[PDB]
Amino acid sequence: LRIYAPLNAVLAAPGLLAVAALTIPDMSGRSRLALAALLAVIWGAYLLQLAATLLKRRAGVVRDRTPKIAIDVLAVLVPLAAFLLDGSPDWSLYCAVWLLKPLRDSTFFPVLGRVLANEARNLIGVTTLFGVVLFAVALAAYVIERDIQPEKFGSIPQAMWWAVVTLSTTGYGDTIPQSFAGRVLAGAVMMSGIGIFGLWAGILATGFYQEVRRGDFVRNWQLVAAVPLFQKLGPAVLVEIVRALRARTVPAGAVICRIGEPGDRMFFVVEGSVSVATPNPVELGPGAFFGEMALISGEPRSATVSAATTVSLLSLHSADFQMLCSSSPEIAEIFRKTALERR
Amino acid sequence: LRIYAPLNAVLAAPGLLAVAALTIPDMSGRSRLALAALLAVIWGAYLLQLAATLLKRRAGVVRDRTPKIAIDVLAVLVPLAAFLLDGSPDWSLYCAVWLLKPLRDSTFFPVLGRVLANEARNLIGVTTLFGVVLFAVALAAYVIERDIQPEKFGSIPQAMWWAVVTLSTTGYGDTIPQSFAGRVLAGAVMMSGIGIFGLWAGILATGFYQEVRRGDFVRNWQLVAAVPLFQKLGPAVLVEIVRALRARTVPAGAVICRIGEPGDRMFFVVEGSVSVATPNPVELGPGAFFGEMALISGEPRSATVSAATTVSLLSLHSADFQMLCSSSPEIAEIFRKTALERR
Amino acid sequence: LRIYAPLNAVLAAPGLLAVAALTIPDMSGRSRLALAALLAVIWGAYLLQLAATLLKRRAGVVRDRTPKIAIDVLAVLVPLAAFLLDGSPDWSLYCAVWLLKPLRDSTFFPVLGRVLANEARNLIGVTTLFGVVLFAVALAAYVIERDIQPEKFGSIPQAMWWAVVTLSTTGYGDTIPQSFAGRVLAGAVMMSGIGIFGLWAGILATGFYQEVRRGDFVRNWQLVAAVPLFQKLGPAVLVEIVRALRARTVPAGAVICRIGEPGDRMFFVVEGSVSVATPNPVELGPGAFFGEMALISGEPRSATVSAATTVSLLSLHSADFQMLCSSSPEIAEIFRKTALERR
Amino acid sequence: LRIYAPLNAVLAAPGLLAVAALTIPDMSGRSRLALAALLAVIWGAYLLQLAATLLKRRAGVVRDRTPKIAIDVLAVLVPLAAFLLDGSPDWSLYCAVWLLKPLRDSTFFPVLGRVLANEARNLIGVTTLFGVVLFAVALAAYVIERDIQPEKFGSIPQAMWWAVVTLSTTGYGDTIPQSFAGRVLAGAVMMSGIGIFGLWAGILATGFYQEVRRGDFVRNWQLVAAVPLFQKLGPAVLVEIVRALRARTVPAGAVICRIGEPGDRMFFVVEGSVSVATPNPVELGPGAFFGEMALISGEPRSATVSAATTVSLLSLHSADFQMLCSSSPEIAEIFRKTALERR
Ligand SMILES: [K+]
Ligand SMILES: [K+]
Repeated sequence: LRIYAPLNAVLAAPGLLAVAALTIPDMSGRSRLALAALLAVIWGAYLLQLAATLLKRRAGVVRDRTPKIAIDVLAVLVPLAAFLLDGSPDWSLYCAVWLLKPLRDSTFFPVLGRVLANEARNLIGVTTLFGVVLFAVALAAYVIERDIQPEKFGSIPQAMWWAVVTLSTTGYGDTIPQSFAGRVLAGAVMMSGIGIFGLWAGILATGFYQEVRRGDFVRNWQLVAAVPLFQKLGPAVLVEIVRALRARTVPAGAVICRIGEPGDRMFFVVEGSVSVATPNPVELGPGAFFGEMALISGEPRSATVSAATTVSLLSLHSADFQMLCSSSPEIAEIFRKTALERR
Repeated sequence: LRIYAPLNAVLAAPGLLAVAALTIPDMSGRSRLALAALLAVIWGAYLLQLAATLLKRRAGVVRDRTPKIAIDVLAVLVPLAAFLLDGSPDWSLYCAVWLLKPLRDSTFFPVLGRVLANEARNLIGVTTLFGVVLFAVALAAYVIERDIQPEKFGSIPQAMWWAVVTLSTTGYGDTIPQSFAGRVLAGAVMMSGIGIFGLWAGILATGFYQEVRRGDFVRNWQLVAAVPLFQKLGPAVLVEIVRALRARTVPAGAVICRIGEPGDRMFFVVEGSVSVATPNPVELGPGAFFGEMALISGEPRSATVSAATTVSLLSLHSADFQMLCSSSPEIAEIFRKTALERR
Repeated sequence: LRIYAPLNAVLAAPGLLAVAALTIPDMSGRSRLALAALLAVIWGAYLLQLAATLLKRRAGVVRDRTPKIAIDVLAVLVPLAAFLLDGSPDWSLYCAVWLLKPLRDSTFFPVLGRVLANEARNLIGVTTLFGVVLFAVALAAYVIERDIQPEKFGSIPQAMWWAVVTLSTTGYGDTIPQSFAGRVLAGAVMMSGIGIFGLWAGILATGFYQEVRRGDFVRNWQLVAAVPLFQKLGPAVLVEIVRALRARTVPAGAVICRIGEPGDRMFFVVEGSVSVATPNPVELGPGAFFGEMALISGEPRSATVSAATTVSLLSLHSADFQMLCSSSPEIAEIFRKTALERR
Repeated sequence: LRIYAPLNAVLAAPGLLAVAALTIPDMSGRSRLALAALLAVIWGAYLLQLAATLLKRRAGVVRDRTPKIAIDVLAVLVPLAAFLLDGSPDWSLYCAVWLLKPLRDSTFFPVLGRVLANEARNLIGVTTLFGVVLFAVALAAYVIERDIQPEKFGSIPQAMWWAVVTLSTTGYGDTIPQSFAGRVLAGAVMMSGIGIFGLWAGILATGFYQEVRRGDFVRNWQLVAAVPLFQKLGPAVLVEIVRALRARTVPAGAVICRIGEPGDRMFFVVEGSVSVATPNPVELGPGAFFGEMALISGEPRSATVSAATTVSLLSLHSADFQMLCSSSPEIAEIFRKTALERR
C-alpha cells in the first residue's frame, strides 16, 4: 500500500492531463474558458515553488541541483512565454512541458547519462547500422515496382515509407508487392526483422540492471548501516545481501503485513516506527527487525504490523536469511528469541 | 505425462469456454435455452463448493486463505446477482468471472504482489514516462496535418489513435502522413518504439525470475529436507543445488522415465512411490533416489520407472550430480552400488 | 567455414522446397508432371533409408532411438498413403511431412521435452491466463459498438478477430473504435500488450539457456576428457570452464584460423587432426592444443592452421586461459614453450 | 561529452546521406547536376585514402587487416565501375556501398564471425525450423479459403504473403479469414507468434554479451596493466573487476565530471592527462586515479575534472571500489590521503 506517501507526485498528474482536454477543436465557450484559466493558476503554483528554490540556496543536510534546476526553469518559463507572447488560442501547446517533471522522480535519467556514457562506442554503432538497413531496403523496393506503380513506388521517400511500415512490424496494408521477386525479398526483410527487433530491447536490458544496482550504495550501504546487525558480515558477504535487499516507504496507519498474511521474509526498519498487533503492542524503531518469527518457524505474519508513520523498510528473503543465520549462529539465536518476544 | 494429476484444473475449463458459445447473437431456440440452463447448474456446483469452504474453518495440516476467499466469493455471488436481478437475456456476461479461478492455481499473483511491492518506485515511473511519450506524439502529429485532413487529423483524439496504432507496432493502414516532415518524424517515432517495446518485456523478466526462485523455500528447502542425503551439504552448497532442483507430480501407472529413454539425470522421490521395471521390481519411497546408474555409467534409463501412484520428484543435472559426488566420495560410492542394486 | 561437413543436412533441403513449387494452381502440363514424379523418387530414397534402419538394430558405438524412429516412420508412410489412396492431383500436401526431418538435427526438441517437462506447472498457467484476457477483450469490445456497426461488431467472433489483430500488435486497419470509451479502452489494451508481449519471449529464455547448458556433459565433460590437461583442474573449476568451452567440426582442407588472422583464443583438438602452415608443418592429434602462442604473446594466428580432415575443436577465451595459467604455472610454462615449437 | 573525439566517423555520415537526396525522380536541373558531381569528389577522397593504404604496408605500434582491406576495396571500386560503365543517370545506386564503412567502426562484425562461429550448429537449426512453420501456415491457409476467394487465396504464394503479414505481427488488413475454422486456426498462429517473435531476440542476447566481454582483454587486461594499483589483486579478483571496468576517450578542453556534479565512482587514467579545477591545479597522467574523494567521503565531484587533451579513462563503481579497499587497506589509506591532496 502506497496512498499519501508521495505528496508531490500525486498532485502534478491531474494538471498534466488538463493540457489534453483543452487541445480539442470546436469546443464550447463555457468549458474552454474555465480550463484555459486553470493552466494560468497551475503555472502560478509552480511559479511560487520556483521562487522558493531560486531564492533559497539551503537544503538542510545533503543535496545537489545543477541539471535539475534547469528542468524546473524550462517548465515555468515556457508557459509564461506563451501567455505573454501569445494572445492567441493555441498557447496551450506550451503547457505540455510539465511532462518533464516525471523525469525528476525516477532513478533512470541520472543513471542513463552514465549508461549512455560508458557503453556508447558500441550503442551508437548499432543505431547507425540500423540507418543503413533502412536505406538499403528503400533502394531495393524502389527498383522492382517503379514501372507498375508510379503512384505508390514513384519515389524513394514513398518506398522508405513502406519500409517504415514493414521494419517495426506495424504494417498499414495500403501498399504490397504484386511481383514474385518482391514477395521473396520480403521474406529476407521479414528475417531482418530479427536483428531490428532485438535492438529495441538490448538497450533497456543494461539501463535497468544498472538502475537497480545503484540503489545499492544508498539503500544497501548507507541504509543497511542503520542495522547494527550487518556490522559482523564480511565485505564479500554484504554485496550478495546488498543486491538482494529492497526498499519502500509505507505510509502511516497502513498495514505492512496483514495478520495471518503469509510471511516468507522479514522486514528491517531504517526510518520511522512500526506497531505490532499483538498481546503487548510493540513499537519498533530504526535498526529493528520483525517477521523473523515467520522465517524461524515458517508461519505467516505474527501480528499485523502496521507502520505507525511513514517508515522505510528493508526485506530479507528466506534463502538470504538462512545465509545470515548460518554465518552467525548467535544472531540466529537472537532472532528465534526476539521472535518469541513478538508473539 | 500429466493426465489426471490435477483433478480441479481439468473440470473448470469446459465451463469457462461455454460462456463464449452462449454469447453469440441470432442463435436458435433449441440450443440457446439448454446452454443457458447449464450455467445455472455450473453455478450451483460452485455454490456447493463455497458452502463447504464458508462453513468449514478446518483444513488438514497448514493453510492460509484471506486474499483467496474473496476471489471465490466474487466468482459465485456475481452469477447469482445476474440470475435474480436479470430476467433479461444478457445475463451471460456475469458468468465471465470464472476467469478469476485460474489466478488461484498459479504461483504468479501472490509473488506479483511482492514484485510490484518492492520495485514500483521505478516501475510506475517508467509507465508514467510512457503516458507522456504518447501525449507528445499526439500533439506533434496534430500540428502538421490539421489543414489537409480536417476529417482524419481534425482533433487530438484522432491523432492519439494514430499514435496507438504506430506505438505498439500494430498499424491499421487507414491513416498515413502525406508530408515530408511527417514521415521524417515517423522516423523518430520508429526509433522511439525501441524504448517502448522494451517496457513490455523488462517487467516480466523480474517477475518470472522471482516466481521460480520462490519455489526454493518450499520445494528446495522443505522438500529437500525429505532426502537425508542433503544433510551433509553446506548452506552455501545448498543454494546452488536449490536453484537447480525442479519439481513435478507424476500420476499413478504412468511412466516417469521410459526404459531405454536417455538418462542424463536422476530423480529423487519426496512423496509417493515408484516402481522399477527390472529383474527385481523395486519400490522406492520418499527420500529415495533412482537413475543414478544412468549418471555413474552415463547410460539411458535402467528400467522403466513408473510411478505406482501420484509421486513428487526432484531431479539433479549431470553437472550438479558431479558436484554432489565430488563433495562426498562416500555418497558417490553409495550411488554406484545402489545403481548396481537397481540393475 | 562449414561446407561438406554435414552431408545429410545439405541433401534434404532441396527436396523440402520442391513441395511448394508443385502446389501452385494453373501450372502447365510439361513442368507439373516432372516435379510430381520427383517426389515419388525422393520418397523412394527415404524408403531405402528406412529399410536400412528398420532392418538394422546395429549402430556400433552407442545409440538410442525410440522417439526418433517414430518420426522417420510417419515421414515415409504418409507420402505412400497419399500415392496409393490418391490418384488425384492434390496428394502433394502429404509430402509436407519432410519438415519433421529438421527436428532430428537440432538440440532443442529432446531438451524441450524436458524444458516443458519440469517447468509447466507455471508455463501452462500463464498461457491459460492469456486465453482469459483474450476472452475479456472480446466481451468489452462487443458491448460498446454493437448498435453502430451490426455488420462489423455484430458478433463476439467478429470482436474476437479485432482482438487477434490488436493483441499480437499485427493490426489490419479495417476495424477501429469510433466511440470515446472505445479509444480509452484501447489505451488499457495497448498497455495489456506488455504482459502479452513478454510471453512470447520469456519461454525461449529458459529453453535456449538449458539447450546450451546440456552440451556440457557430452562436449564439456566427455569431450574435455580427451584433453589430459583438464585432469589437474578441480570439479568446481571445471564447471566455469565447461560453460565457457564451445564446439564445432571443421571439414578437411579448410582453414580454422587463417594465418595472421587475429588470434585471441586457442583451439583444442578432440577428434581429427590439423596442420600448421609453418617452417616445420606440424600435425596435431586429439588432446593437442594450438594458438596458445597467440595468447602468451598476444599475437594473431601463428600459422595458418587448417584441418587436414574433419576435426572437432574446443576453444578457450583469453579470460579463461589466464585462469588456466594461474591455476597451473607449470602448465602455463608448457604452453609458452609449445608455442615456441609451433613458431 | 563526445564532439571531435572521432574525426573519421563524423565526416563520412553526410556523404552517406547524400546518396538518398540524389535518388529522387523528377528533380530540377540545377540541383541534380551539383549533387551528382559531389559523389565523384567524395569518391575521389576515398580513392586518395585507398592509395595511402594500398601503398603503405606499415602502421606504427601493432595492426592487422586482411578482412578489412577487402571492404575498403569494394567500397571504392564499385562507384568507379558505375562512373565508367554507366554514363546513364541511375549510377547513384552504386554509391550505396559506403554503408559498409560503419561496419568497420564497430565491435560486432569480427566478434559475430565468432558468435556465429561457435553457436551456429543450434542457430541455423532454429531458423530452418522457422522456414518450415511458415510453409505449414501457407498450406493450411490455402486449403480452407480457396473456393470463396479464388482471387485472394488463389495460390500458395498469395497465402504465403498473408503469413508474412501475420507472422511478424505487421498485418496489412487487406486479407482476413471469413470462415470459423480460419479464425480458430489464427488463434494457434497468434500463439505461434510466441516462438517466432522470441527468435528475433535470442540471437542478439549472446552476441552483445560476448561483444562487451571482449573489451576485457584489451581494455580490462591492458588497461589494467597501465594502473600499477591492479598488480596486488589476484587473477580471480581481476575478472570480476574486469567485467565491471568500462571505457571512453573524453576529448580535450571538455569536462569529465562537472564540479559538484554527483560523484559515485572514480576514474582512472590510462592515456592522456586531466586537469583538476582546484586550489592547486593538478594534472594527472597515466596510471593515476581521481574522484576517490567522492567515494571515501561520498561527496560529489571534488573539482571540475577536465581532460586537457584526448584521454582514455576507466571507472570503478562504489560497490567495486569497496572491494578494492577491503582487499588492500593500505591502498584504501592511499586513496583517502590522495583524495585530501586533490582537495
Ligand atoms: K502490425
Ligand atoms: K494494417
